Amino acid sequence: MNLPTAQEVQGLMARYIELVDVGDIEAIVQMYADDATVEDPFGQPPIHGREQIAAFYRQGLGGGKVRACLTGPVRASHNGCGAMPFRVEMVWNGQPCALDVIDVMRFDEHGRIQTAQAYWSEVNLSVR
Amino acid sequence: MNLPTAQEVQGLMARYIELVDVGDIEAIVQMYADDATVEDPFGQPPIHGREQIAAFYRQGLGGGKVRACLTGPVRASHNGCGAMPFRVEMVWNGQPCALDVIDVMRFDEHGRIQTAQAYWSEVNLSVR
Repeated sequence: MNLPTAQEVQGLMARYIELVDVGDIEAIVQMYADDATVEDPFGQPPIHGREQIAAFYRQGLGGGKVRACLTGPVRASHNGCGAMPFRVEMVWNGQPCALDVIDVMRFDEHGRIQTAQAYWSEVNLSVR
Repeated sequence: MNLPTAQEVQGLMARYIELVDVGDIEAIVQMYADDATVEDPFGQPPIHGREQIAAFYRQGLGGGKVRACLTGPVRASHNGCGAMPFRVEMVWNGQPCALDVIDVMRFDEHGRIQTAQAYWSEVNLSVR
């Protein structure tokens, strides 16, 4: 793939959510370029590179029971970027929780994620 | 106000949508700092400053019948930023249209919008 088209960004972002939802860590890491950054939550310092990104996703998804689903359409650009709204379900002390998130991503000229920025704060959490 | 808190970002972003929805242009322009930028759609060159921003909103809302509403919660940060999903209804040739959008905004230390980035592409449009 080259720089993704708006159509392709929709596909890729949607794919990312599918991989979070099944909790496939190596497949998630494979979406990222070599030396990609992740800011999650946006406002924290970026993590760098596929090893740090893998560790991050292990700390998040290595329970195996997280679920994630789009809660509206991917909004894509013509310059290989997009933003999407989703909800993550997690169990955080035998208590179900939900977190509402918006990811902004920028893709490189090979279709890998170059930057990911996950917008959310503690009030987007619902312990329920 | 100072740099907005996550709570305050929610309020401000929500307010912005309310002002779009009633089509109040001077109130929208007053939310922006002096020398704020707007990228709408993200991928296009930024417009600069309160006069260009006013002209932009006039070209968008000076029919008076556009409507806008959040389609999920504002996701806020602890560094005066947030992102929100919304839908804009417009009539574009006597034909109702809807556009799905995600705005990312960064606020300054006075609570004014410093940058606004509106993520959307033509496939987020529905002529219906």
